[PDB]
Parts: sequence; C-alpha cells; structure tokens
Amino acid sequence: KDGKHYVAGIGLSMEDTEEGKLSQFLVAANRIAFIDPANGNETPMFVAQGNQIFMNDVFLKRLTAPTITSGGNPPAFSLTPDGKLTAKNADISGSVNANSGTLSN
Amino acid sequence: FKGKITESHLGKELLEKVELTEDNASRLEEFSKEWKDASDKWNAMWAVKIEQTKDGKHYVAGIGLSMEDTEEGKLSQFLVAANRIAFIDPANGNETPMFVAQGNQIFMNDVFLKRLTAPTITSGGNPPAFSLTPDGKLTAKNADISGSVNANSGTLSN
Amino acid sequence: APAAPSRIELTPGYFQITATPHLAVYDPTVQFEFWFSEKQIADIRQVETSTRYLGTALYWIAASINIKPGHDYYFYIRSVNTVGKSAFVEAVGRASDDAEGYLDFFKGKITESHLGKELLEKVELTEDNASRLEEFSKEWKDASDKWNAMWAVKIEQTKDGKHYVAGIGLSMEDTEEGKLSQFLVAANRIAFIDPANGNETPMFVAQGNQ
Repeated sequence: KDGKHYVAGIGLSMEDTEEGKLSQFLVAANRIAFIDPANGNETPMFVAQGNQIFMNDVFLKRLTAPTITSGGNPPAFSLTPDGKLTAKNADISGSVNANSGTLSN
Repeated sequence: FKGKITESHLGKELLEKVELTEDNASRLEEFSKEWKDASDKWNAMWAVKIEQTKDGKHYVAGIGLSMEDTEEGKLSQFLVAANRIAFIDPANGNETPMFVAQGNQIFMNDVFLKRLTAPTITSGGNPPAFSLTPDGKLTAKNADISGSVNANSGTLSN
Repeated sequence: APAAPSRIELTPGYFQITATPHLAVYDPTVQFEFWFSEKQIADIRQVETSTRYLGTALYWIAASINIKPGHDYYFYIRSVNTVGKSAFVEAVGRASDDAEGYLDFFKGKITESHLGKELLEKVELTEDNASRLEEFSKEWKDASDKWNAMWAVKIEQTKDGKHYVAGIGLSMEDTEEGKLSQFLVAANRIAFIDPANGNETPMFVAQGNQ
C-alpha cells in the first residue's frame, strides 16, 4: 500500500541447535482472537493486539506482575513496584505487623 | 472486539455460514483465496473451516488468517473459533497443557507480566485467603508491612 | 414421614460437583432425590418445576462442561422412601479452582481424544537424522455412526535415537452430548507477534509451562 509492505502469517517449524531439535509455533498478525462458538457465542475470550492482551476470568497458579491496578483513573486498589499498596478499605482477620502507623482515629 | 470481528471478512466466513443441513452431514474444508473488493484493493484469507450437523443443529469450527483493507491501511487478523484451545509443550514427552481456553475461561500455569489491570483478584476458595474487589477492599489473613501504614481509621482488638 | 437430611456434603471437582447427604438418625431404607440449578429461586414450592432433575440415589455426582469454576451452583436435596417425600433443603456448591488440577484434567481429556494420540503418542520414524512433514485433513465415521473431522500438520524428527515431535491440529470429535471442537498446538515455543511498524518483539510467549 503506497510503497509500504504488510506481511502476516502462521508457521510451525522444527529447527536444529547444538542441543538438538527445537520446535516453534509462530503467529504474526495484528490481532489474534480466540472465540468459542458454543450455543452460538461470538464474544471472544482472548484478544491480543498491539502488545496488549484482553481476557475474561482467568485461573492461575502463580503470577509475577510488578504492577497491578484495579482500573480507572484514581484506581480503587493498586500494587506498584516500590511495594506500595493503595486501597480504600482493608479487613485482616489476623495481625498487621507494621514498622509505623499513621491513623486519624 | 466481537463487533470488530463481526465487521470483518472471516466473521461471516468461518461463522454465519450454514453449509450442510441434514443429520450426520460433515464437511471438511480448506481454502486459500485472494481477491479484489469493491474498494479496488486486495483482501486475502486462508482458512480451514470444518462443519458438522446433528439433530438439525450446526457445529462449525475453524482456523483462519486474513488481511483486509481498512480506511487507514491493511489489518491482519488471525482467528480460532473452537470450543477448546490448548497449548502443550512436548519437551521430554510432556502432555500437561500450559494454556487451555474454553468457555470464556483461560487456565494457565505460572505467568510473568509487566502490568496487570484486573478489578477482581481472588486466591481461590470458599472464603478466599486473600481477595481484592473493585470497591477497593483488601481482604487477607495477615499483613506484614516493612514501612508505614497510613490509614484514615483503624479498628484493632489488641 | 422421613425427616430432611441434617447435613449435605458437596465435594468439589474439576467441572464437577459431588453431593452426599447425612441424617442425624440413620436409616438405610431411604433414598435421596437430587435436583440441580444454576440460579437461586426465591420460592421453594416450584423447585421441582424450575430445577433440573439430577436423579435419585444415596449420593450423586454432576459432571458437565456447564458447571464452571469460581461460580456458585444450587442443589435441592430431599429424602424419599415408601412413605413419601420430605422437605426440600438447599445447598450451595462450587467446582475446584486449582489451575494445576484443571490443567491435569485437561491433559487427561486431551489424551482421551483423537488429536492427543495423533500429534503425540506416535513413534513414526526410527532411524537417526530422519525427518518428515505430514499435513492431512480427514473426516471419517466412527463405530457409533457419528462423524469426526480433523486437520493436522505434524513435524517429526529423530536424533541420536530419540523422537522430537510438534504439531498443529484442529478437529471436532463426538462425545456423549454430541460434537465437540478442539484446537491443539504442541510446540516448544508458542509466539504471538504484532508486525505493525516493523515490530518483532512478541506480545505473548508460551514455553516450558511459563
């Protein structure tokens, strides 16, 4: 288009390195979407586009994220790489072991 | 994204098509077509759409990669319409999947991230050990903080 | 008249809920009628009309794709005998949440499938330094007069007497409810890249269960 190129494609390959044969599945596309058509469903449940991934409810074993946000401007809760935890309320059924505290009441 | 996929070429190609109508009729299909649209520009798509009919109802599954022409430029789209998308690492003959997507749910093993934006986070369980809700609530069993706790109010037993 | 059960235990499981009752007074001559529901009904007299009839036994297990993890489902349990039915009692149950357990269940389900034994568990090629690509799309009828379809590209190689296999497959097979689709990718590195503006940095890399 107007002198600029656009290339997309999928590919499964098995190549060789000093260790042995390594397999690799690759998808180069601007938007990768997964859709479950059960009972005629059309809402995607995994859409990756522009270095961003949008997913529905997800089940996990271990997460390693240095930044976690609740969304919104003035987010509701947030954890940041400096160890900061920002929240609006907190119930703790046991003990709060802090090195310092500043409370109004 | 559902709307954008519906307003695409594969949305009415891999889906919205009702080929075959009688019971026990199954078609295996795979095409590779590039053609010029009404906008005098080329759109291309390669797809494997396999469909079956049972009790008068249609089950269609498919893989499809296309690139079409938007107003600003060419957009490429890879789509997988299936009831269960699974990724498996076969190293040393492993069969346990590491990414299973089914029914608007994604199950994964440990994952590394740069930034997460989730309103609800749960530890899993009847009474979750820890939880974070969109109303700003942090529920936990113990809280060890190496610095300062700056709060408007506090209610401690001891 | 038989009394309502004192307690109901519900063992969770991967896409499944167990249900066994227990009475304060033991009586082996009574059975239990079990009904399942997804949404709570305020009225109790129309549970028999608005809930699925799970069955009648001393205990039951409801295992289906419809039951999802992280969701609360309702069970209506009653005690019946030669005298008559008893009062209906509510119970709340959820499936398991362990992603490791669900991935083990999914490994079992994939192994108990046609692509599981197609892209894996095949020992084609035996000599060293031998490789083959094989792309096939076949539809065939099973012994149960149902049709199963599949399309798979499989790469296999041999080195120093060991087999390295990778594959990409899309299939729809027959299960006890009808037909179910599946898309399997077996490879040592699964990468998603956005090539806009000459970008090569992947935005999703799956490898080594990470």
